[PDB]
Amino acid sequence: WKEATTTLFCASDAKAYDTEVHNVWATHACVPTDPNPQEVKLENVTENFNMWKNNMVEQMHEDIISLWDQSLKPCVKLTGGSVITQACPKVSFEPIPIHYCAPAGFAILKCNDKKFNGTGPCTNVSTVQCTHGIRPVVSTQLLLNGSLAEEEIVIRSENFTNNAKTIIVQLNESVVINCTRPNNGDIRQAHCNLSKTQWENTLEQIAIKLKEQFGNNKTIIFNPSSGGDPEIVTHSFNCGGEFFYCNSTQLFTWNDTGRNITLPCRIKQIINMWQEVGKAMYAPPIRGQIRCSSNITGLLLTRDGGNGTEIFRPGGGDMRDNWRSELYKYKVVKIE
Ligand SMILES: *[C@@H]1O[C@H](CO)[C@@H](O)[C@H](O)[C@H]1NC(C)=O
Ligand SMILES: *[C@@H]1O[C@H](CO)[C@@H](O)[C@H](O)[C@H]1NC(C)=O
Ligand SMILES: *[C@@H]1O[C@H](CO)[C@@H](O)[C@H](O)[C@H]1NC(C)=O
Ligand SMILES: *[C@@H]1O[C@H](CO)[C@@H](O)[C@H](O)[C@H]1NC(C)=O
Ligand SMILES: *[C@@H]1O[C@H](CO)[C@@H](O)[C@H](O)[C@H]1NC(C)=O
Ligand SMILES: *[C@@H]1O[C@H](CO)[C@@H](O)[C@H](O)[C@H]1NC(C)=O
Ligand SMILES: *[C@@H]1O[C@H](CO)[C@@H](O)[C@H](O)[C@H]1NC(C)=O
Ligand SMILES: *[C@@H]1O[C@H](CO)[C@@H](O)[C@H](O)[C@H]1NC(C)=O
Ligand SMILES: *[C@@H]1O[C@H](CO)[C@@H](O)[C@H](O)[C@H]1NC(C)=O
Repeated sequence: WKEATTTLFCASDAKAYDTEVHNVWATHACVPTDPNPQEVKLENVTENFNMWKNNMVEQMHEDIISLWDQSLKPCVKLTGGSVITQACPKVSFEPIPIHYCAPAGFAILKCNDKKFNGTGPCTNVSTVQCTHGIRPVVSTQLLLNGSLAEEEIVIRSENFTNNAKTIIVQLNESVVINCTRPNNGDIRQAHCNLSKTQWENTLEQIAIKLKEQFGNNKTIIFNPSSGGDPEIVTHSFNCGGEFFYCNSTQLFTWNDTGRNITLPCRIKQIINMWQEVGKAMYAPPIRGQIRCSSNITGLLLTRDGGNGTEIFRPGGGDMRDNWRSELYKYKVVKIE
């Protein structure tokens, strides 16, 4: 079998009666999943995997972009010199698991190694028809509603010596963060709550995996975002069709030397688009309480670099990194 680039088709459990945009897009661009997927483990076979050059990350990415271009209609969209204005009605926004599968003559390989670091060989390979349900969660600094690692915290980078490369952290235990726009004074003011002690344990367990990649003479320190667009400066995401911008300063101030962490949040109308370079405008925040509990299953940090003391700051920006943390243990091959 050889790795080829084909036209994938997505599968989903989308209800036709649900008017939530993901359920509507998936009842249009996807197919009903198979209740009994046949995963066949390959005997005595070792294959090469590369998550950093996977095509499925691309086709998924374009599908999410095409999804958003039909789902979240902005009032004003501004790209390089051109202006796009249209109706901007608020909708139901709750990401549904999207399964990706291979066409006829093709199959999907799956690495089952418990320590797989992203690139290299694999001794435990199987062949499934469709990938697992990947919730297309668009967020920064922290990954959400994703798939946890089976064993330990498997940090992954394209080049660890390269400080410009994003290290995608995959947790083995999740932390639940509850974000809330109180009903009520300020319709843009919101917040999020998570366990303070549960969070300091993650920063500690991660700082051990970081001493296994850069040396045990290193002192791991976590600092906030350096600068840039608020999308990567704060923990930006989308809860209830609203774009939250949670200041994660308290999340990224740590050293090895209350009980709840409350992140000050802000519902913003103007968004720096991730699909392409530009800006988008949406209607003012809706009425009532906007709230959704999420599971922090992964991270997106970076390294400063440039001796002894290693500083790590929250990253993000490229939503392909979001897909890779789910589409790493996979590849498309052509069966003869
Ligand atoms: C993968 O190989 C076998 C299952 O096929 C298993 O015994 C072994 O522990 C796995 N490898 C790792 C990384 O543990
Ligand atoms: C969870 O991760 C911790 C270290 O971060 C590890 O010690 C533990 O074995 C993991 N739990 C399981 C059951 O994978
Ligand atoms: C890894 O990153 C370093 C620093 O950017 C670079 O000099 C080196 O060429 C890279 N190594 C690889 C894998 O080519
Ligand atoms: C988050 O809300 C969940 C229910 O969704 C609850 O179990 C938990 O106590 C809340 N956590 C925090 C830190 O508020
Ligand atoms: C690094 O580890 C070696 C191991 O013996 C130790 O001698 C040395 O003091 C350490 N150096 C630093 C930079 O901490
Ligand atoms: C949020 O972070 C900003 C700087 O990024 C800081 O000035 C502010 O004090 C933080 N808010 C709170 C209440 O922690
Ligand atoms: C580092 O650790 C000390 C003691 O826990 C704490 O008071 C201080 O705020 C921390 N500051 C950093 C991140 O250097
Ligand atoms: C995670 O999933 C839950 C349940 O669908 C949802 O309420 C929440 O908004 C999701 N989080 C994000 C940021 O997509
Ligand atoms: C968090 O999400 C997982 C699967 O994504 C789900 O099983 C679980 O019920 C959710 N909440 C928690 C922390 O149990």
